[PDB]
Amino acid sequence: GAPPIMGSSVYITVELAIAVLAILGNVLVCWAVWLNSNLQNVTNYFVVSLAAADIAVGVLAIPFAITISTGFCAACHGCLFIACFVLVLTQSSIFSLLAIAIDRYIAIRIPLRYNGLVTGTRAKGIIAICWVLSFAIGLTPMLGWNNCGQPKEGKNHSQGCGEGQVACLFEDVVPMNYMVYFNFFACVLVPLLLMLGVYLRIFLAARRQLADLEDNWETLNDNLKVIEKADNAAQVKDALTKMRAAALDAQKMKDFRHGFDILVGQIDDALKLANEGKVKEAQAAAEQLKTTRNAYIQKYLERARSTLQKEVHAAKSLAIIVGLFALCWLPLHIINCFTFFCPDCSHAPLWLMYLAIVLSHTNSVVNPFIYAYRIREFRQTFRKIIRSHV
Ligand SMILES: CC(C)CCC[C@@H](C)[C@H]1CC[C@H]2[C@@H]3CC=C4C[C@@H](O)CC[C@]4(C)[C@H]3CC[C@]12C
Ligand SMILES: CC(C)CCC[C@@H](C)[C@H]1CC[C@H]2[C@@H]3CC=C4C[C@@H](O)CC[C@]4(C)[C@H]3CC[C@]12C
Ligand SMILES: CC(C)CCC[C@@H](C)[C@H]1CC[C@H]2[C@@H]3CC=C4C[C@@H](O)CC[C@]4(C)[C@H]3CC[C@]12C
Ligand SMILES: Nc1nc(NCCc2ccc(O)cc2)nc2nc(-c3ccco3)nn12
Ligand SMILES: CCCCCCCCC/C=C/CCCCCC(=O)OC[C@@H](O)CO
Ligand SMILES: CCCCCCCCC/C=C/CCCCCC(=O)OC[C@@H](O)CO
Ligand SMILES: CCCCCCCCC/C=C/CCCCCC(=O)OC[C@H](O)CO
Ligand SMILES: CCCCCCCCC/C=C\CCCCCC(=O)OC[C@@H](O)CO
Ligand SMILES: CCCCCCCCC/C=C\CCCCCC(=O)OC[C@@H](O)CO
Ligand SMILES: CCCCCCCCC/C=C\CCCCCC(=O)OC[C@@H](O)CO
Ligand SMILES: CCCCCCCCC/C=C\CCCCCC(=O)OC[C@@H](O)CO
Ligand SMILES: CCCCCCCCC/C=C\CCCCCC(=O)OC[C@@H](O)CO
Ligand code: NA
Repeated sequence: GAPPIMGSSVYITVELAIAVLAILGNVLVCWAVWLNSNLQNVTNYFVVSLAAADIAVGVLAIPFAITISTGFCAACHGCLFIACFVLVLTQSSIFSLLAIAIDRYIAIRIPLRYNGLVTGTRAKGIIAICWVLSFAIGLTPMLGWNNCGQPKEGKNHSQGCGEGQVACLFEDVVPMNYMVYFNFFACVLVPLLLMLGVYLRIFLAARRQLADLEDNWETLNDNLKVIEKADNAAQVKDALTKMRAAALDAQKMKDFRHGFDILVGQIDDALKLANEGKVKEAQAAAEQLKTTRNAYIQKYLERARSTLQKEVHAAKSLAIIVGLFALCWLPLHIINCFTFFCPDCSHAPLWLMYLAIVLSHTNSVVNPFIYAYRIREFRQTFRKIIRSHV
């Protein structure tokens, strides 16, 4: 078998290339938010926390991955920290992603209460607590859920380790039942299934609210034709009461409230001539609603449609970032399951283990590109930053 150093050199060179890109791209995300007040909403504070975690992957997690790949002699508990510190950063990324899903769900479901409920100070508090839980969760093995009490005395005497030390290797010190049940199933897979369900409810809601609009818009228009072609005062009365209720459930910013007070006011005039029995004077009064609909109502339809379509396109960009996290991290998780559940399977080869590790660390590079390709405000700020400074 070849000198371990040769394949070892490839792995290191690759891991360092990844760390450079992780730092640069996510530093540029942070610079952008710092610089552009349009980017300084509550959602993007979570985006920033996510970015700071991806920077820390290049600054610390990747240097740790290189170290533990050597099996150098180390005191067990210090070896656990080198091995698990990435689990803290990964857990903080999940919390951050989960908070974004909820933040956007609160914006689609209750737009009118969003600003008083999701504030910057509350977000700061959430981010501060999620980082505290991430250290707790990601370093649980250090509290005694570890194989430190079972040292591999073959490996440790070969390496020449001393009194208290172990050959520092991930699968030798981190119990695989912590990795599968606690880290994967509970702390990664369940949160990602939640985010899946949140983003589903976001899209149903926007799809619901949209059809409610288009369905309110035809209620307004259809009932016009009823009036136009009626012959007794009563058909008009029945047709008008439907628009009125439709015009207020749509109503459910002083130009918008003047437009609908022109509209309902007209409806309430045609409803009075109808109730009085004047049939033609009610059809002609109800024809004055065309002027209001062309001047005011169509314009709330098109504007209410844009904001909903813009929320959908925005939640789709954020759903992609949750997909890439999963795409990138599931291989390393799925191999742990095989190692743990299939004792009669051969262990996955070394080359695949470090290919799945390298894959997991590339997730720290992709988010900056997603923002740039999918978010105008981020792309335009990236260009200003680059164009000017470099
Ligand atoms: C503030 C940031 C940037 C720097 C953090 C310092 C890091 C690199 C320090 C903090 C604790 C340190 C570890 C603590 C204990 C041990 C056990 C010893 O037998 C080998 C070294 C080892 C494994 C250390 C490696 C370096 C280490 C991980
Ligand atoms: C993107 C995510 C969701 C999909 C990743 C699935 C990958 C990691 C799967 C697909 C096929 C799998 C392999 C299939 C069979 C074996 C042989 C066994 O003796 C060791 C594990 C090993 C080598 C598996 C490891 C995990 C594996 C490589
Ligand atoms: C699709 C993703 C997002 C969720 C499901 C991922 C995990 C939990 C699933 C996907 C495929 C599964 C593996 C498929 C095959 C086997 C071989 C068997 O002898 C032991 C269990 C084991 C190793 C399974 C463990 C759980 C597993 C790794
Ligand atoms: N199973 C595993 N191994 C390693 N590194 C050890 C690679 C190895 C594997 C086998 C061997 O004989 C010698 C070394 N890092 C690992 N990281 C993870 C992981 C991190 C987050 C989720 O899973 N799993 N994981
Ligand atoms: C945040 C600002 C920038 C921080 C930059 C430095 C961060 C630390 C990066 C490196 C960490 C790797 C730790 C290596 C430990 C190696 C070690 O113990 O070597 C000696 C070993 O032989 C003990 O037997
Ligand atoms: C779209 C999903 C694709 C997965 C994500 C990217 C790649 C992740 C890492 C691994 C993927 C598949 C690896 C297949 C080959 C594994 C292999 O060589 O098995 C060796 C086997 O003989 C061990 O006994
Ligand atoms: C998923 C988003 C877009 C990025 C795609 C993933 C790219 C990551 C794949 C990287 C491949 C190079 C792998 C590392 C080189 C070292 C290696 O494979 O094995 C090193 C060993 O010691 C060999 O036994
Ligand atoms: C190893 C540590 C990782 C690197 C640090 C990553 C943080 C990225 C910093 C980018 C933006 C947030 C900090 C704002 C700094 C403001 C500054 O430098 O000048 C002040 C001026 O721009 C204010 O008008
Ligand atoms: C022993 C290794 C070093 C230990 C100390 C490293 C501390 C953890 C490293 C990673 C991330 C630090 C957390 C920073 C979060 C900053 C953040 O996003 O704040 C700004 C955000 O709230 C927007 O307003
Ligand atoms: C700009 C952010 C700062 C990045 C971190 C600066 C310091 C670390 C630089 C990069 C990689 C560390 C590589 C060495 C890790 C392993 C090591 O030193 O020894 C392991 C083993 O051979 C000991 O016997
Ligand atoms: C998806 C939400 C539920 C929790 C997270 C995912 C876990 C369930 C999905 C698939 C598989 C995990 C359950 C164990 C399957 C393997 C098993 O039976 O082990 C075989 C046994 O003979 C080994 O001792
Ligand atoms: C969006 C990402 C999610 C995509 C789906 C992820 C889950 C896919 C799981 C991948 C493979 C499971 C099937 C492989 C079975 C291997 C097997 O039976 O090996 C036989 C054993 O004797 C090897 O020695
Ligand atoms: Na991450």
